[PDB]
Amino acid sequence: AMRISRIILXFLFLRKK
Repeated sequence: AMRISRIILXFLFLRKK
């Protein structure tokens, strides 16, 4: 499902959020 822009989200809830 175009998981290319959900790892930079999949990084967001991972940055500290």
